[PDB]
Amino acid sequence: MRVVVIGAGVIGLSTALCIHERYHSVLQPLDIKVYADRFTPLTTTDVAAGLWQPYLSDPNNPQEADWSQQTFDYLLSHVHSPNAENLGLFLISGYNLFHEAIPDPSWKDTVLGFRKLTPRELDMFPDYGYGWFHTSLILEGKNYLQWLTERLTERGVKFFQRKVESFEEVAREGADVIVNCTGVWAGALQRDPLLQPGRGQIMKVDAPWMKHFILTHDPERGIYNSPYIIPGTQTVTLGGIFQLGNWSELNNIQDHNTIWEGCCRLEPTLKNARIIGERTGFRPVRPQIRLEREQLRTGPSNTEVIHNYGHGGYGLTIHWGCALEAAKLFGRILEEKKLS
Amino acid sequence: MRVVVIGAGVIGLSTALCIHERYHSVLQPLDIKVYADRFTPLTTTDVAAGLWQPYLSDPNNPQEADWSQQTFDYLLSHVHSPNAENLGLFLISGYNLFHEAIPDPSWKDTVLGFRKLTPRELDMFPDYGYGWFHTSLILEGKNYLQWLTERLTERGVKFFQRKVESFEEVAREGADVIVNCTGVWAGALQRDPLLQPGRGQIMKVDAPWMKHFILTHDPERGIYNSPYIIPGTQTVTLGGIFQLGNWSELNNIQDHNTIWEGCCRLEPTLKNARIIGERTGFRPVRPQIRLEREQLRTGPSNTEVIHNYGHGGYGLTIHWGCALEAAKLFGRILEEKKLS
Ligand SMILES: Cc1cc2nc3c(=O)[nH]c(=O)nc-3n(C[C@H](O)[C@H](O)[C@H](O)COP(=O)(O)OP(=O)(O)OC[C@H]3O[C@@H](n4cnc5c(N)ncnc54)[C@H](O)[C@@H]3O)c2cc1C
Ligand SMILES: Cc1cc2nc3c(=O)[nH]c(=O)nc-3n(C[C@H](O)[C@H](O)[C@H](O)COP(=O)(O)OP(=O)(O)OC[C@H]3O[C@@H](n4cnc5c(N)ncnc54)[C@H](O)[C@@H]3O)c2cc1C
Repeated sequence: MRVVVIGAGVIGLSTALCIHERYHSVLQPLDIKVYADRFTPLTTTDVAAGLWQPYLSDPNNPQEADWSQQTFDYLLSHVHSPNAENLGLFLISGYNLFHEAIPDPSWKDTVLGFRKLTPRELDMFPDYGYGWFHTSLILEGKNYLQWLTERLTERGVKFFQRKVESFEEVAREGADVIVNCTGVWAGALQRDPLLQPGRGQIMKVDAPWMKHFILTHDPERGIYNSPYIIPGTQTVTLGGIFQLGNWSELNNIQDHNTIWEGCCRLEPTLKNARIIGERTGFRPVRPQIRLEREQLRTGPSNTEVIHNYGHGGYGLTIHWGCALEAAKLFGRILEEKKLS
Repeated sequence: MRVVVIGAGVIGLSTALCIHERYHSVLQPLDIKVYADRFTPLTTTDVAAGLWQPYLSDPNNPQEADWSQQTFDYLLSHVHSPNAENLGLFLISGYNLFHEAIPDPSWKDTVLGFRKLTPRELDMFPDYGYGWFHTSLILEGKNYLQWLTERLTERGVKFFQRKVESFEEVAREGADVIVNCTGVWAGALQRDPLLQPGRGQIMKVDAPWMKHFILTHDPERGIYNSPYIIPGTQTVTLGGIFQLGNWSELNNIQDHNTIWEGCCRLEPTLKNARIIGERTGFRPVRPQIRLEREQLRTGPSNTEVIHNYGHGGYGLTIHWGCALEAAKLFGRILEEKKLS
């Protein structure tokens, strides 16, 4: 069975690894290749801080809540492992701040120690009257892509740098199954008017006294259009930009100033922090993830496709449950191939 | 009024600064000098990680609970200030772990967000069945001594390196008031059989993914004779040694191995952490702090003394309330000097 995974961000690499681990067998070996136009450190996944946190609103597809919890439980089970440093995986606590009262999120029982903030805690944040505290996990995107890449490479998965122009192009080279993990660019291989870029910009700063994340919200202005601060292993991410429809892969000074001034109002100690770097990326925004099989006609043959794209601002948070779901769909293909 | 403060750890410098700020006036200037045998980075204060946390047991003198709370409230009021980075001051959350249930500490309402740990949190710690989570503050000892030293120096307080052999020696040089802030060595200037060294040893390690403190307890073996892990700004402190009566200022390999093996059992990710440094210091253990006035006969004159020593494993935690108390005692001296 020749499988091609298109895409080498967290979704494509985790899906490739899950297909291999579940379905590369002694009596049915797979040949798996990854085709991608960009690899680490140059994907969207590489821009993400990697905090596990779904959106505040309930997902349109309720299975996505399961996939996020599966990812959390999976990662939590390994956070105290000696492997965790190579994954970029660690525990972190922090604040979610609101102007006024809001209902609890659906994921409040997935994270550890979820509670409302107390009055004395809220006194630390002059602009916010309500919020949460909990403990979650960070899975840093660059690190984890590097780790996934090493695991794939040691299992014989080969990687090729190319921009694919069509599913037919890949089918003509002999793929029996294509897994489409192309993030925000999926529309170029098959039009999808529900998929749009949600452009974000972040700054990385040296602020090693910051031991908590701090996410603020202004839901009417949209998720992530409010300051956020997320300590990583080496540096702290500052952000708070979400611009639907904007395809400019270029840091801009207006968004720089929005991020800096908003995060320094939130946390005045950041005025002393050295700015290390700045990045832009495109969240693959869709009303729900597209995670589903399709049969495509590709010249003289049909080809099986699994789509796995549209993970918005939560691709690291949900990737493992999606990758397991994609591998289940792959097993349905194999079961049907026996019954030819 | 000529004042000599003996001692340049956190107690002596904070007391000197509080006396200056409260009682150096236009119509009554003070001349304040600090005499010390060791200055930063070579004091006990420099060895301390600086987590605000009193002992678990209630203090013999209940005023000490007030002094600790005053210190916490003072520091918390400045933690989001642009001055905080120069003090070495930041917020941190973390765990206190026990084998079995224990009553809540008296300071549970001083810290932020105090709660019992949940079952799923306790599942992360195989050896512990009970514990707490809260948010506290770190005030790093070296940094804060440097900061106190700059504040004193800009106010004209002069520092002299010397070992003082007696209070009479200092009185003969013309001191009207001596403030005795000599930590564990106070017994050399006036015998105090209740004051003893509580020797500790720590290791500093590069583990920047550690965002929480983790303190374990085995109360029958004594406070701090159980593993602890405390992230600082740059490095993580590992410890867990408290040896009453031991005056050896020398890191030893047996205590090294106790610390390392106990902290790596607590947190297996530390097995990958690079060891940076190792230090020994002496906690000034006393059944209560000695914070009180004495009149001493010093040859032809009497001299006023304020004692401020005996702060055990909590000198950073309590220092500001003690320093304010010492300055109140200093004001009683001035009031009596008017009534000569
Ligand atoms: C500023 C920002 C912060 C974020 N923070 C977080 C966070 O803290 N937590 C969280 O859960 N998520 C976060 N996210 C979201 C997360 O980054 C995305 O959901 C996730 O990276 C999407 O992964 P992906 O693999 O689908 O896409 P990508 O990482 O973009 O990978 C897509 C791959 O497809 C390839 N490709 C596309 N089209 C073609 C083609 N035609 N031919 C060949 N290759 C092709 C690309 O080259 C690339 O290899 C953040 C995103 C942004 C922008
Ligand atoms: C391993 C360890 C970890 C700790 N962690 C923490 C923590 O996280 N939080 C917390 O609250 N506390 C902590 N502590 C406790 C804290 O370090 C002490 O309580 C505090 O430093 C005592 O301060 P001090 O100024 O009295 O003593 P010191 O810092 O020892 O200063 C005493 C001064 O007196 C001088 N001196 C003494 N005798 C003479 C003399 N005859 N002539 C001249 N000078 C003299 C010395 O040279 C020195 O300048 C820790 C202590 C240890 C050992």
